[PDB]
Amino acid sequence: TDTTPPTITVPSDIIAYRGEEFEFYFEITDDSGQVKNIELSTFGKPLGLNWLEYSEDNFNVPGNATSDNPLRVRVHGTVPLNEPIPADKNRAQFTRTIRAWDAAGNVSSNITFVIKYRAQTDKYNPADPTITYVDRLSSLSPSEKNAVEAAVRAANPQIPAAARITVSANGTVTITYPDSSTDTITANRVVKD
Amino acid sequence: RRATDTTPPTITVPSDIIAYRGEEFEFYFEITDDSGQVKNIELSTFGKPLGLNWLEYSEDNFNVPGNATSDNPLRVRVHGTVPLNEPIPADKNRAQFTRTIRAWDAAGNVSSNITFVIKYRAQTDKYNPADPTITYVDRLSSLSPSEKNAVEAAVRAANPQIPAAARITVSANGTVTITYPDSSTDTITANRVVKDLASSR
Ligand SMILES: CC(=O)N[C@@H]1[C@@H](O)[C@H](O[C@@H]2O[C@H](CO)[C@H](O)[C@H](O[C@]3(C(=O)O)C[C@H](O)[C@@H](NC(C)=O)[C@H]([C@H](O)[C@H](O)CO)O3)[C@H]2O)[C@@H](CO)O[C@H]1O
Ligand SMILES: [Ca+2]
Ligand SMILES: [Ca+2]
Ligand SMILES: [Ca+2]
Ligand SMILES: [Ca+2]
Ligand SMILES: [Ca+2]
Ligand SMILES: [Ca+2]
Ligand SMILES: [Ca+2]
Repeated sequence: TDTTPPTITVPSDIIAYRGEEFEFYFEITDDSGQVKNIELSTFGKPLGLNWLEYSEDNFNVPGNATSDNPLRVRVHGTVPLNEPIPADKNRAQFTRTIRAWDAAGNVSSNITFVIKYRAQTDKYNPADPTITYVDRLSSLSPSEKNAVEAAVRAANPQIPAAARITVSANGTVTITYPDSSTDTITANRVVKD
Repeated sequence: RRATDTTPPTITVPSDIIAYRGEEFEFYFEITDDSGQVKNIELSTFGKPLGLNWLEYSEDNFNVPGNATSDNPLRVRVHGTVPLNEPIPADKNRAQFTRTIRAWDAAGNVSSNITFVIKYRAQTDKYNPADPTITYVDRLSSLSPSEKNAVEAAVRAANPQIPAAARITVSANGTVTITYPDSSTDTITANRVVKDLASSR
């Protein structure tokens, strides 16, 4: 007779960037080999994360949750592009809980997991462009600005196509990501006389 | 038959030479001589130095018999690029250089200097941007980075004739600036560039 609830392993470093789909897995095991269902909540209260979704593939099937082959629950979602980021990054997160139960109805305690979220510039780190030679380092021409932007773009296919690259009069590059966070490339990585 | 050539060459000048800063241009002088041969030319400022180091011409076929007949005149190709930064005064018509040309035949006769005028203008005078296909945006007063990219691409697509070296910028409200290589500009007002997505869907 099964009187023992499932056990749940959560990922330690769920880090999501605004506006960009994330995914992670829960792993659930039960001594019976079978997990019936799970529930995501805020310590038992409503989850309150309508942009998060998880798959219920293979729920409630014998053998779906053994020590060797745990039930691997795919969770995905997109933190809103305009999600405010608190000044203290330790509060830029969502703390939530998961519980799970077996076919006998033994329910686990609430297990904590944390979704940290960050501005897109915390993900992206622009690579060096090929240097653009300019006539005046203090007053780039329109052609030179075009060349700088093209070189930054060619070096950074990994940056969203939707980010906008601007170039100031002295060759300083600003990259503005879709979520309005930014990176800067100092002119000395960009232009030479 | 007169014993000697005493008649200098005759030069025809182009009447409407118009150059845009930063863009190569060319024009032709046509020269004939009663002997059929023109030895060389001089471009000057009424006999003083030309003072236009960006003006060039080929001496191909100079001083060859038969190079300068009525049926087959000497065609002198003059070409160059007015500097990107050449100053254009408040009166755009003052943006011109009046210079002189003369030519020698092979008998020592040199024509008297005649004038020609190189007018030069800003590039925005040459280029007239077509309006882009409308970009639909969420906030007319604050375009997103992808909306500014989209506007720029639309302006670029609607204007293949504009130079690739022109830089297209987009303001917060979708006002477009096209800055040509010589830093002259054209503007497209926001109401011809962007429209609110919700109002229009
Ligand atoms: C008799 C004789 O040989 N005298 C010439 C004298 O005529 C000449 O003065 C120039 O004359 C021409 C007309 O034939 C023009 O009026 C010149 O003015 C301009 C020009 O068209 O070249 C006006 C123009 O606005 C100016 N451009 C700019 C950008 O400012 C130019 C410019 O000052 C010079 O051409 C660049 O050197 O001038 C007028 O000056 C003079 C020399 O030009 O030579 C005498 O012997
Ligand atoms: Ca159990
Ligand atoms: Ca399995
Ligand atoms: Ca960054
Ligand atoms: Ca980082
Ligand atoms: Ca651009
Ligand atoms: Ca002659
Ligand atoms: Ca124009």
